[PDB]
Amino acid sequence: HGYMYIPSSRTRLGHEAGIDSCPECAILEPVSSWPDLDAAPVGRSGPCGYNARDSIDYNQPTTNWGSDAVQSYSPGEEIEVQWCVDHNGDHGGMFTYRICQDQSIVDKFLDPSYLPTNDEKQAAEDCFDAGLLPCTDVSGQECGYSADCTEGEACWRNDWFTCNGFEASDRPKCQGVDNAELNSCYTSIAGGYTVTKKVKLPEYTSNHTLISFKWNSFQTGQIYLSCADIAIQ
Ligand SMILES: OC[C@H]1O[C@H](O[C@H]2[C@H](O)[C@@H](O)[C@@H](O)O[C@@H]2CO)[C@H](O)[C@@H](O)[C@@H]1O
Ligand SMILES: *[C@@H]1O[C@H](CO)[C@@H](O)[C@H](O)[C@H]1NC(C)=O
Ligand SMILES: [Zn+2]
Ligand SMILES: [Zn+2]
Ligand SMILES: [Zn+2]
Ligand SMILES: [Zn+2]
Ligand SMILES: [Zn+2]
Ligand SMILES: [Zn+2]
Ligand SMILES: [Zn+2]
Ligand SMILES: [Zn+2]
Repeated sequence: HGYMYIPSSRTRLGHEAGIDSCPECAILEPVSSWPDLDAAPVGRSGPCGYNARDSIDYNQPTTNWGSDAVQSYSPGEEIEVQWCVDHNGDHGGMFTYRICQDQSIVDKFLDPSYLPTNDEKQAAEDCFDAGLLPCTDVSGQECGYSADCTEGEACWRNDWFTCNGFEASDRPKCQGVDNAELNSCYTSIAGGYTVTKKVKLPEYTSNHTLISFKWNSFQTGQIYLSCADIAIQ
């Protein structure tokens, strides 16, 4: 249970606008989430997420999200990205952020009068995967391998970020990355913890595009997706 927090995702805005009672609940399941992190179809979840709790499809703007960029950045800027994990749903695993560099694809997700089909969601997901923002593009950022993976498996990749080990004595799981205080970010079930990293934005301009967060579980078959509206100018 988690969602993207900084920049402010559509899911965060759905919470703050009073629409989404459980932002951390928007989940892609059942799926195979491990060890192949990208094979599972995204279905109705798409790159922005679908929350079954209040029947919210974040792939479509509404009055409450998706209308405009929440934040503006520069091409190639190294930026803070943060997600929020619920205390009762800290799965460990691996996560990443992606930007699709095909504006015409993205445009179908920016139209309050249009809901992308599942096929359009998948074509967009493939563009996002091509646009993954590697951990290793940020000088000095330590980009390790998961304690839940072995070399030779499709999870053995340090373009994705990893949470800390599930079984670690000290600072386990995703909460252990920042070791922040409880309620450092909002979740509805048991309160949230921040999970913070840096990414290098692409050398690409847009007045309105998306960054999509993806978090895959290792111990259960579950993926969490969110997306934030951004500008790169
Ligand atoms: O407090 C009002 C809120 O209650 C329920 O949502 C809870 C949910 O039951 C918990 O599992 C967790 O997600 O916190 C939620 C927010 O309090 C109702 O389902 C919801 O409709 C209502 O707004
Ligand atoms: C953003 O919109 C302004 C006004 O139309 C325009 O001048 C500029 O080129 C646009 N930027 C991009 C990256 O398309
Ligand atoms: Zn969960
Ligand atoms: Zn709040
Ligand atoms: Zn794959
Ligand atoms: Zn600029
Ligand atoms: Zn605890
Ligand atoms: Zn295009
Ligand atoms: Zn294995
Ligand atoms: Zn086990």
